[PDB]
Amino acid sequence: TMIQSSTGIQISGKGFMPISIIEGDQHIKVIAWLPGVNKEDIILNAVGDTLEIRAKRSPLMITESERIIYSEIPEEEEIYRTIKLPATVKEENASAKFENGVLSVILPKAESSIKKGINIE
Amino acid sequence: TMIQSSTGIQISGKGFMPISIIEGDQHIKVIAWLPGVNKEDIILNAVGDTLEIRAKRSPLMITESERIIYSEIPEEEEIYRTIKLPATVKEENASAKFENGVLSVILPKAESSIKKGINIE
Amino acid sequence: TMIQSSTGIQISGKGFMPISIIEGDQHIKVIAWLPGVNKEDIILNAVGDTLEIRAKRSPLMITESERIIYSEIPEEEEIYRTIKLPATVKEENASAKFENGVLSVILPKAESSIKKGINIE
Amino acid sequence: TMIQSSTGIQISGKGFMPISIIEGDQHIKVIAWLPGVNKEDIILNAVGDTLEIRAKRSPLMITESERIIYSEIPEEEEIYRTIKLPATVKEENASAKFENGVLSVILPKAESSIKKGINIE
Amino acid sequence: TMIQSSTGIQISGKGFMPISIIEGDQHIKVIAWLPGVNKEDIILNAVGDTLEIRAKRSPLMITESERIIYSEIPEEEEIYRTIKLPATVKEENASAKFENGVLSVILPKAESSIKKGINIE
Amino acid sequence: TMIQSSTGIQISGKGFMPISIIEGDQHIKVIAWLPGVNKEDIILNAVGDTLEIRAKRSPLMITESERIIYSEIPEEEEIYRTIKLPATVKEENASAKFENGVLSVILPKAESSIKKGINIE
Amino acid sequence: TMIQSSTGIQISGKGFMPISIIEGDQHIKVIAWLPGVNKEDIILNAVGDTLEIRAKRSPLMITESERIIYSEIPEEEEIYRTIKLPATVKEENASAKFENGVLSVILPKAESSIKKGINIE
Amino acid sequence: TMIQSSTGIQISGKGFMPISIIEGDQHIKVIAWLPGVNKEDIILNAVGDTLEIRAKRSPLMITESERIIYSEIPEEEEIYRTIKLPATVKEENASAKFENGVLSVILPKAESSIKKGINIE
Amino acid sequence: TMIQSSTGIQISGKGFMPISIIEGDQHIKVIAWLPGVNKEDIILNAVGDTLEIRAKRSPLMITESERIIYSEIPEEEEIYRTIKLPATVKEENASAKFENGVLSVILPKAESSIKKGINIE
Amino acid sequence: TMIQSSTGIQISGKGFMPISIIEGDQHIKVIAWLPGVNKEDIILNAVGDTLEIRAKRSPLMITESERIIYSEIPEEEEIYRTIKLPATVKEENASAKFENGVLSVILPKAESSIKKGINIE
Amino acid sequence: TMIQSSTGIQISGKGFMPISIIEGDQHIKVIAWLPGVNKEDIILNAVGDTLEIRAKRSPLMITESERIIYSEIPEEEEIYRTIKLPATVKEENASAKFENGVLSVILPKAESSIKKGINIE
Amino acid sequence: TMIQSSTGIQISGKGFMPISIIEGDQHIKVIAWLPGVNKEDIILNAVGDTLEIRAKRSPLMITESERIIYSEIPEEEEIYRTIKLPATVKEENASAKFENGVLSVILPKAESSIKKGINIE
Amino acid sequence: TMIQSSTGIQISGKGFMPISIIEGDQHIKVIAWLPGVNKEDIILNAVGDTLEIRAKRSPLMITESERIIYSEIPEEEEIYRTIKLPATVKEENASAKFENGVLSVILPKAESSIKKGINIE
Amino acid sequence: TMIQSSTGIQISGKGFMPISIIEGDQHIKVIAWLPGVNKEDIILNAVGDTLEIRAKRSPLMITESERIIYSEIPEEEEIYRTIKLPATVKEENASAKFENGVLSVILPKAESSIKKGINIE
Amino acid sequence: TMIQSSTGIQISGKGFMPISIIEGDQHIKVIAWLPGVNKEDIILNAVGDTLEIRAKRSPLMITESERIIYSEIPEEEEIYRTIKLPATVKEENASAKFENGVLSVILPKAESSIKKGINIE
Amino acid sequence: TMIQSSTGIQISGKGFMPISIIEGDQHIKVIAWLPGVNKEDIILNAVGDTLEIRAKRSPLMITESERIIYSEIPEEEEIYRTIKLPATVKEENASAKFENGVLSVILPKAESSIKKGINIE
Repeated sequence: TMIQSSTGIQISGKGFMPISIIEGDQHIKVIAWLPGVNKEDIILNAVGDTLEIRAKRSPLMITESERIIYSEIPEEEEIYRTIKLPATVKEENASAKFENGVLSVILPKAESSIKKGINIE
Repeated sequence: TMIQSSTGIQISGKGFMPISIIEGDQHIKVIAWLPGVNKEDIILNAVGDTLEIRAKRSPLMITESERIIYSEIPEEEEIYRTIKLPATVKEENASAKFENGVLSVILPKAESSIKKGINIE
Repeated sequence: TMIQSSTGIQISGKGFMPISIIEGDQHIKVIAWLPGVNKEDIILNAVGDTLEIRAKRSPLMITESERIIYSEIPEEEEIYRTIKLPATVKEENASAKFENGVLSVILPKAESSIKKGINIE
Repeated sequence: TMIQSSTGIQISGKGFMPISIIEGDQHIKVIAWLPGVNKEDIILNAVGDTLEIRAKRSPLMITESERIIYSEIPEEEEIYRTIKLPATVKEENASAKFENGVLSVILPKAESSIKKGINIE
Repeated sequence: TMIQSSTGIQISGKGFMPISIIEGDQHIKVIAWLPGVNKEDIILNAVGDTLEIRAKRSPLMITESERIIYSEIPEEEEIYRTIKLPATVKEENASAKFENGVLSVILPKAESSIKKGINIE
Repeated sequence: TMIQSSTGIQISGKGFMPISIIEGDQHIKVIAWLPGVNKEDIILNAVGDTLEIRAKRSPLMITESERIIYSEIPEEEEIYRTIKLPATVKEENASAKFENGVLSVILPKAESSIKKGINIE
Repeated sequence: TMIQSSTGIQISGKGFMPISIIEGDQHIKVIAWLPGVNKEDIILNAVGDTLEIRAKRSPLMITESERIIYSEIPEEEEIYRTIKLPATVKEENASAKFENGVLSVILPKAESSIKKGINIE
Repeated sequence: TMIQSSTGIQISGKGFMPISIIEGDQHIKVIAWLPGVNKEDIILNAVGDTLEIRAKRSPLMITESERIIYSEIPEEEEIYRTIKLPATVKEENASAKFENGVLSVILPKAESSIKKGINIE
Repeated sequence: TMIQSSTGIQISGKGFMPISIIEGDQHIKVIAWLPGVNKEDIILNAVGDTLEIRAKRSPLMITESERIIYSEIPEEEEIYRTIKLPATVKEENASAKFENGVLSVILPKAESSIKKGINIE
Repeated sequence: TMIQSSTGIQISGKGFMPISIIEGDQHIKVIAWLPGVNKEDIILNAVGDTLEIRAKRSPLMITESERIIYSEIPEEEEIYRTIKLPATVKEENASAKFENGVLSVILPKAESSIKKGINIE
Repeated sequence: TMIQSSTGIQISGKGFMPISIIEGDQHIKVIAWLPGVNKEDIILNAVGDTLEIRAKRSPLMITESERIIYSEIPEEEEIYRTIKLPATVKEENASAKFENGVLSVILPKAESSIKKGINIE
Repeated sequence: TMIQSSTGIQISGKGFMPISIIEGDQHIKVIAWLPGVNKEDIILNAVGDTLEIRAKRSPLMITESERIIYSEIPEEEEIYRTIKLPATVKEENASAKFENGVLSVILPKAESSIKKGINIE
Repeated sequence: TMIQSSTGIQISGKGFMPISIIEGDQHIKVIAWLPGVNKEDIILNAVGDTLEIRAKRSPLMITESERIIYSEIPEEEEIYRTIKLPATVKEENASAKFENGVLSVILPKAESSIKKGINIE
Repeated sequence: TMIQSSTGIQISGKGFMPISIIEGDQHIKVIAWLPGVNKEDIILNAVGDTLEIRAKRSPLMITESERIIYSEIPEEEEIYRTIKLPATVKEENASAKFENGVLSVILPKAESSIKKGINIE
Repeated sequence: TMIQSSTGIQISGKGFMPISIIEGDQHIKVIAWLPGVNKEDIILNAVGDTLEIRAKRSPLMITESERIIYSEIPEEEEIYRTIKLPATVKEENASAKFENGVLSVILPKAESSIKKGINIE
Repeated sequence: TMIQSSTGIQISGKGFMPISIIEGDQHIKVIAWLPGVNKEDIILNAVGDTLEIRAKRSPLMITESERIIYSEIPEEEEIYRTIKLPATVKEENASAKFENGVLSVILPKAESSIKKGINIE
């Protein structure tokens, strides 16, 4: 569930969705694992320093003669994550790809969040 | 890891791969979650009543300016599962599909494993 | 009491007042349970991203021949909750209803907190 | 739930309903907290020395864009309480009021349950 | 407090009041310890098989120069006990005495509760 | 029993006797709870800074048809308390009252124990 | 002692007295173990649905040269049991026998407690 | 059961049989509680310094309409006790009585076990 | 020390200084206990929503013949507290008083932090 | 509270008042922390070897719009301490000062309590 | 009590009586502590390898004005000890002395219990 | 040992010596158990409110052929007790008796310790 | 690692790097321990109120004949810390020195974070 | 430290100082262990029944090349003990010796504390 | 501190100093982490098979307006380590370097500690 | 006792003797606390790297009228310590002083244990 976790950055929501966050100097990359979710069932929103991923996977349909004798796959349908990013992003230049059940989001940092170098004497 | 689990049927192997087993009257359906795995990197073998799934997902490559500040995604590359099925299957008529990181295997039962009905008086 | 609770959003105060928070795309709805509280005894304030609900319920008055032989109802009079919302709201367009001891607050989001959609390629 | 509680008087039933019992010399007052319940959805019955309160509150309906990010309010719909009173009441003269989610029941005692004073010499 | 205690006979109420119950063949004697309570501050009621004793003792008044440096005496004012007797009593013939802070109540049994002897052969 | 208790002042003895000690500027008041004790059965002695209270209450006599089915009242007969007071008293001017099982003793302080005020500049 | 025990039927009292209760269709049989008790020292009373057994056994008398070097036999003298029966009995038709230290009581049920059969279709 | 107990004297056997042992100067008295045992069902044996008591009580017979709804009475049938006495007895002069389910055995001491007095100077 | 405490508002620092925070509609009052601290030894700073109180009390000086045989007074010299307030304050209109070792700070709220009322229909 | 503490010298009373005791060769100094207490509300008494400090601090008054959102300051009003000193003092030469909420009492020793030096050979 | 203790030799009885046993080559000496026991109240018997000491000390009598404020002395009246000796004694040649509450018994060993020396080669 | 014990009165010392203290209206009686102690080996001293009893009992001497196979008797030689009495005694009128190892001391109270009666109105 | 620590200021990152933060009136000083890190391998960035220190120390290289028989030095290569400062800094005027493996960063506060003094009346 | 210890006699103070107390018939001897303390640094005072020992030992001085690699010696400098003696002493006739770090004090008893002998009849 | 640790080689001392030991065939390399220590404040000594490193780092000096709000850096000044090496070294050919707070010592082994190879057949 | 303790240096022996060890560059100083020990009763030996201190203090002699009512001083007579020093000493140049029960030993280091400095480049 990951109902609440904070290491300077916040992740909340319900359901199974592993998430990796990659911080470059000029942008932030977010990788989300969404297996079994169609591309048209993903709502991707962002403003400021927060990003919302919403998805719905169809449940495992079976015939009446068929029955599930073993299952490790979670049965929840509606899953979502709200991520408070460490930097303010420019959401109008963001892009996303979805291949093999993996969502990759590129978020460019705002100019107020790009750090400037300090020279050491 | 799921190193060992037995409910009359055995699953062994290393890595993250949730698996659902669906038993019909004439066939067995196996659903495996493989997000981020290419279709050409999956080795699928079966004989008798055992089925082997082998897969390798590429690790998350990063540039030198980029760094992973948060990650829930497992980092193992080579994953596999060996499943001892409850029935003997005909592997020459088996089929498989791969959509959105989900592998679906249809295994037709052998004629020696199809159960016959008993009438109640 | 709910003296302190944080799931990315903060709730503080004293006394019994269950609260549900519903987040839409354009607004935030807050539902508060205030049974036995008159409509004129509720102070409702909001600015920025924080909302304060103050209420006072009259104590259970009894005649001198009467006595309380059993009571599960809490006896505190002054109750309040301070809620730090996840989004900045427009408090000049907020509305509230009070029916059957249930307070329902509609808070429209500010334009800096309405998230914009990202297209997936 | 208050599945069972006995202090000479019994309370059973399912769901959240705080109850205070006030005993006078000639009557018994029962106060029940029913927030969010309409007046027409309350069934109130009494005979002998037992009183039954039944209620159903409507579930919190949401639009498809809306979602519940926080909730302390219990989600059960059908709630009821059965109260065994300490005295036999006259149910044909009982009255009830419902204001701000609070139900107040006045139960007049039967003449066989009104206690008579003993003079001290 | 003795809020609830049952050994076939029930005692409930609030405050400090030791009670002895003496059962004869034709009557029931109840002894209550009420030190510091005036005779006019005792309400004694009975019907059927239940007896109610209500009392209020005045608090220990002190001058402003005086202070309580040690106290084992309880500070509650209103005390009461409700006793469910093992037999139905005739409350119209009951009597009570109060000497040296001790209340003694004589309750004659009803004819339906006086037990009849069984002869052994 | 209160076998031993010390808060700068000592109480010893056997049996049930709650005691409150009240210290004024010029005197010490001692309140003892003795319900069921006759006035003629109390021996009250004092010298220096110690006071002795001795009492005997008669046991609860019953007829042979009567029996005690419940009793919270203690059954000890001889009770006493020895109290080491915080100040030296004048025992020749002491007085005592006994009403409703409550003994009130007024002990005037000796002139060597009356404290003198210190002025603050 | 069996001070309190309830399985729909109550047993209270002091001392050693094992009791078996046998319920027929028309009567209730009570078996009590009273070894060492004379027949004339047993008081047996019943009314309604409660039965009282009272007994006194003589203490084990010894000469002054004699001494008790071992004893498992309880030393209490006055023993009694109060039994709340599951049915209302007719105490005017009750009978009792006492053989070998065993008391057997036959209590005929009242007509209001004799159950009637329900036919199954 | 008292399967084994030793305080210089031994008691073994199976079942419920309380036993008191009384030692005089010239004899030993043994009191055994055997309620519900007929006089003809008691086997009493003794030799040297050991005594054996054997008894069988009939089980509680019930009609087919009757059933046991409560029972504290033990259900074992064959009971016995073997007692190693502290002194050698003369078993040819022993006597026994059985009244009200109580067995009383008088065992005269042998001349080798009668202790002789020592004079103090 | 109160090294860290958070109820939506933060208190940090070292040493003994009890602090009460009072929130009005237009201002925030902070009460600090500083016994033994001179008025000239208090540094009081505030900006935004944080307030810093710094103080130094002189240590308890003793002559060489004198010694401290008992002491509950803490011995630390430099004490400070940093308080993150719930509202943005106007530090240019703040005032402070110091009487009897008690510091009282009045902080007027900024106009962006004064909450506006929501009308209920 | 410091209800009881003994290190050869006794401190009793109720409320928060840290106390340091300084023993010189000719006098005893007592330092008490009384923040928020007015100078006119302190009663200071001493005789023999005991000293009594009594104080009352006014409660923290608030306007109806104001509320206490955080408080570490204790809310008790009447505080006092009784101190049994290690030496007999001359109370007619005692003096006291009160600055910044700190009370300082100088108690000169009696001539019977001033220790005399022993020469070492 | 010393209810049971075995180091190859047995001591039983009730009450406080310390005993030392001294074994010589030809006799056994038994020392018993009997303070407060008269010389005429001691019954001393022996046969074979067992010795019985019986004593009764008078209880501590007090006048009605006197009371026992402290007591370590045991209050039991009848005391006795049965000692199973390691050797068979000749009770017809035994002697005893009683001085200062100490009983000293000389028991000559029988000829069947005097051990014979074994020569070592 | 009784190294330290305080119930308002103090007992210290080393060794086994049970002591009873009896307080009358005019005197104090002390009973000490000293078995095996000669009359000439007791040192008895008293002043003020403290009493010292010193005694030495001879050790249990044995021949070289003799040995102690069992011993409950304590082996310490020098025993003493110091008793701080509750009242000041007149040691010049004290008397003592020593019979059967029991020392009885009569200590008359000083006139400053004899308590005077207080009349109750 | 210091994975997460919050005292109003946040420290996150991986590896061994002790950090001290010193707050003046006009600036913030950050001291970081980086032993074994070259000056050219330190990336120092800051914006707003957050500061990032990145470093890589070369691993301890050994010849093939050499081996590490003991090591307390951590073996990680890439270390970093992200520090959320309590005040907004001016990163364009920041300076840094690196001496003896110690990094000292001087961060001037922004004018919006410099606190203003409050005068006490 | 020996902060508090009471065996009828009190020892208080700070630091390491073992003390033996020897009570004669006419005097009290006090032995104190003061190793490393000069004779001129000991303040010895006594009055009534209390004795004060004050001492200061110089700390272990080391050269800058020297360092302490092991130390069991306590490092406190100022040590003192206050002893409440069991008897009133005459401080004008007291003497003291100091050899090898051992202080021996001879305190002659006052005439009011010298006990008088009681004759036994 | 590493007060004592032994794995065939000993490390003792006080303070924070991580140490790695590298053993070659002909020499021993010791790496010590000393950040913030000047080169002139390091005393480096060796003889036989033991090496001593002594260092003093200056404490973190602050101006009076500055204060340390967070610190993980240890505050001890004098640090040292004594290392018992596994081999005897030649201290006259030893060398040391100090770069970036890291001390590297090269100790050539003595000829008695250089191991000789054993050929395997 | 300090039976065994090792921090690279060993201390063994029996009895109370605190010891401090001081290591210079050229010598070792040993400080031993021996209060109450005469100068002629100390045996001081050393060879190689081990030092032995042996001492005997005379026991505390008392007159027959005197007794020890309190004692913290240990009663052992023969005390010794064996110390394995960290360096080889020259025992022919050692010296020792004994003042106020403190033994101070100066042990010059051998030339094989004096460490030589290593220069840092």
